[PDB]
Amino acid sequence: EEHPVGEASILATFSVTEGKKKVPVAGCRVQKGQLEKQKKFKLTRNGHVIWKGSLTSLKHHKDDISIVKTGMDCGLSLDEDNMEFQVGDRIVCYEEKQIQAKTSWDPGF
RNA sequence: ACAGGUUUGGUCCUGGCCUUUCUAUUAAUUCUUAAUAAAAUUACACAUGCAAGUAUCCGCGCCCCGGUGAGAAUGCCCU
RNA sequence: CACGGGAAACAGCAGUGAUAAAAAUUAAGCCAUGAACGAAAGUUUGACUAAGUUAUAUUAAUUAGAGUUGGUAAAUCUCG
RNA sequence: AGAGUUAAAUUAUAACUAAGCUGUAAAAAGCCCUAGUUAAAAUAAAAUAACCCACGAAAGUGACUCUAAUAAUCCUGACACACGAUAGCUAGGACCCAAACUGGGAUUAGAUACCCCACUAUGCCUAGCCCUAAACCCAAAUAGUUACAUAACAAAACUAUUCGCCAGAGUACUACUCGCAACUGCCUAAAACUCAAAGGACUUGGCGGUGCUUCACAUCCACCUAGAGGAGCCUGUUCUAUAAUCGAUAAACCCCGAUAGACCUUACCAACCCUUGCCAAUUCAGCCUAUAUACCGCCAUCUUCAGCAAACCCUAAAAAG
RNA sequence: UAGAGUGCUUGAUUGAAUAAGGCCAUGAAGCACGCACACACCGCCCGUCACCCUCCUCAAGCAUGUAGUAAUAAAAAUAA
RNA sequence: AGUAAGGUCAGCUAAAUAAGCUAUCGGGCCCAUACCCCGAAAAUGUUGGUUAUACCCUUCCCGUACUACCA
RNA sequence: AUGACCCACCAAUCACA
Ligand SMILES: *C(=O)[C@H](CCSC)NC=O
Ligand SMILES: [Mg+2]
Ligand SMILES: [Mg+2]
Ligand SMILES: [Mg+2]
Ligand SMILES: [Mg+2]
Ligand SMILES: [Mg+2]
Ligand SMILES: [Mg+2]
Ligand SMILES: [Mg+2]
Ligand SMILES: [Mg+2]
Ligand SMILES: [Mg+2]
Ligand SMILES: [Mg+2]
Ligand SMILES: [Mg+2]
Ligand SMILES: [Mg+2]
Ligand SMILES: [Mg+2]
Ligand SMILES: [Mg+2]
Ligand SMILES: [Mg+2]
Ligand SMILES: [Mg+2]
Ligand SMILES: [Mg+2]
Ligand SMILES: [Mg+2]
Ligand SMILES: [Mg+2]
Ligand SMILES: [Mg+2]
Ligand SMILES: [Mg+2]
Ligand SMILES: [Mg+2]
Ligand SMILES: [Mg+2]
Ligand SMILES: [Mg+2]
Ligand SMILES: [Mg+2]
Ligand SMILES: [Mg+2]
Ligand SMILES: [Mg+2]
Ligand SMILES: [Mg+2]
Ligand SMILES: [Mg+2]
Ligand SMILES: [Mg+2]
Ligand SMILES: [Mg+2]
Ligand SMILES: [Mg+2]
Ligand SMILES: [Mg+2]
Ligand SMILES: [Mg+2]
Ligand SMILES: [Mg+2]
Ligand SMILES: [Mg+2]
Ligand SMILES: [Mg+2]
Ligand SMILES: [Mg+2]
Ligand SMILES: [Mg+2]
Ligand SMILES: [Mg+2]
Ligand SMILES: [Mg+2]
Ligand SMILES: [Mg+2]
Ligand SMILES: [Mg+2]
Ligand SMILES: [Mg+2]
Ligand SMILES: [Mg+2]
Ligand SMILES: [Mg+2]
Ligand SMILES: [Mg+2]
Ligand SMILES: [Mg+2]
Ligand SMILES: [Mg+2]
Ligand SMILES: [Mg+2]
Ligand SMILES: [Mg+2]
Ligand SMILES: [Mg+2]
Ligand SMILES: [Mg+2]
Ligand SMILES: [Mg+2]
Ligand SMILES: [Mg+2]
Ligand SMILES: [Mg+2]
Repeated sequence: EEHPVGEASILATFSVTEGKKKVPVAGCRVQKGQLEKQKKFKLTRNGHVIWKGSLTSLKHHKDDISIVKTGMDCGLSLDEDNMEFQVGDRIVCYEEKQIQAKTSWDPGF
């Protein structure tokens, strides 16, 4: 079961040069909830879902921070280079909890 | 072995594999009756019954027969 | 090896679990041979004798089915 | 094995002279502190003789001189002993010239090659290792014979005494062991598994960017003439296109089946129609349906190529010639 | 062919140039030589890589099973 | 962000007749593919200005080596 | 420079009574 953790809207897109590699950076503002580094993420464009996966780098003001709270600005670089970050995109951080099912079989007796 | 098939476009040589014979176990398919012979997966575990007594007391018999091939290169033959 | 120790013994005849491709009777007699004991008549003996079971093999007849038919290697026709 | 020596080259290095020298099928790069001549140590390597066939156990040894020297009254014999080409390793010395590597230059689709230039390890000396070669004259040592006698090819066939080896092919000069100055090593040397062959020699073809001869007569080069390939048309292919045939489709198709399509032709497409439906008869006519890889008929092609083939005969065996 | 070609098949007219060489590249013949080819060079064939599968080996380690020698004492006696 | 060279065709390059090598398509060669040999199309980045010329200067884009700095 | 795989020789007549 996928239950939601946090949601953040992108604002500005940056190109940062580290180790001779241009890294697209999504500047984000966390609206409702929080974002955590280990959780799974999905990107949302005007109601569509563009991407599924985990960040490469979540970095906030020259510090790498595992958990950004609400109202916190956070830089986000994905591992997927094919992903395009626009000015108005939405981002949903979700966590997966495990539901343990019992037998669908009930013996008559 | 009285031999035969098979290397190659072909021939010779060399060289393996296989066929043909005979027996035993198992299996498949078939199966009428006798006789004789033989009876065999297992040194894994065993319900029950029987397998050692005789005899005027002592005594004498009681893995001898029977079982098995576990172990051991054990050993054969011979002093 | 067997003082000891694991532990509670069919590798006697039958049987039975397990196991394996592997499947004989939980049978009758001491009448004959052998063995034990007895001075002896005799008793005992799943040794054994006579039977039961089984195409495992031979033989005898009452029994016909299996395999094979391109070559080696006996033997074929029409369909699919 | 020692010690000593050096003729021909080559080079450091000067002296003149010249602007180039080097280098290839052809260039480039390199060098001009280069080249030619005249002078020259060291180092390394040993024309001719050798058309000889000697020495050594083998590996090996062919400039000159001297010293020392080539086991056994001579059968075979190891895993024991002592040696063992090149490469390679360690340490010290040498360095003319050659040269793995590497760097440049060409070449090429690429070229981590062949070709060009530079230069190194290394080739040399001393000392120690290493122990391998197509270490193959693929033919064991020692005595013999030339009798019997052809698988093939090759270097003719064999006896006796020995020793060493070999039991399909791969897997495999591999994996594991033991030993070894070897540590990417040598030696010794399996099995699972896979296959139904793997090998040896020959035969006739075909082929060969193999060599030597001889040619080409519209024929390859050399050469002559007129054209094609560019334009417009004509006509055929291929595609694409259509509801809308088929066949040819390297040489050996492409104004080809057609010396011939407006209807017909005609096989195609679309609508419609007809079911003993060309004929003397026939549970029969009819089919331009499939197969040209079942065929006959006609041909193309090698080809203006010279061979094919029956019947025989010959060959210490014959596939064939 | 009724008609349909710049096509085809035939007849005729005017009417040249060059070749007297070459074996280096192409091709042909003969002879040598080679062949791992024989569907016969449009032949055959080698290794990586890629896709699966089989089997051996080597593995830090882990399970289960597996046992030794050393000197002794023991031949001495009591009571009847 | 600054700096310096720069921008000629899809890629690199020459010059000022707008061209040559690869890429691309199309022909040819070959029994056939590939190499190879030809042919075609392919533009001086958009703004502005001139002149006997644009390879002069500017605007707005651009990129690149170099520095700084970027979540 | 290159050019899937696969291709081949293992059966006997006619005629007469
Ligand atoms: C990064 O540092 C962040 C910038 C994103 S806002 C566009 N601000 C704070 O963490
Ligand atoms: Mg063979
Ligand atoms: Mg054959
Ligand atoms: Mg044989
Ligand atoms: Mg049975
Ligand atoms: Mg016994
Ligand atoms: Mg033993
Ligand atoms: Mg015991
Ligand atoms: Mg029993
Ligand atoms: Mg007992
Ligand atoms: Mg049972
Ligand atoms: Mg049985
Ligand atoms: Mg039964
Ligand atoms: Mg009795
Ligand atoms: Mg009695
Ligand atoms: Mg009884
Ligand atoms: Mg010197
Ligand atoms: Mg030069
Ligand atoms: Mg000399
Ligand atoms: Mg001597
Ligand atoms: Mg000797
Ligand atoms: Mg040596
Ligand atoms: Mg050396
Ligand atoms: Mg040295
Ligand atoms: Mg040197
Ligand atoms: Mg040199
Ligand atoms: Mg080079
Ligand atoms: Mg010396
Ligand atoms: Mg030699
Ligand atoms: Mg040898
Ligand atoms: Mg010898
Ligand atoms: Mg043999
Ligand atoms: Mg083997
Ligand atoms: Mg070797
Ligand atoms: Mg080895
Ligand atoms: Mg071993
Ligand atoms: Mg001509
Ligand atoms: Mg004309
Ligand atoms: Mg023309
Ligand atoms: Mg034309
Ligand atoms: Mg057509
Ligand atoms: Mg047809
Ligand atoms: Mg056709
Ligand atoms: Mg043809
Ligand atoms: Mg018509
Ligand atoms: Mg009509
Ligand atoms: Mg029809
Ligand atoms: Mg034909
Ligand atoms: Mg003739
Ligand atoms: Mg002959
Ligand atoms: Mg003949
Ligand atoms: Mg006409
Ligand atoms: Mg040869
Ligand atoms: Mg052959
Ligand atoms: Mg070839
Ligand atoms: Mg290829
Ligand atoms: Mg082929």
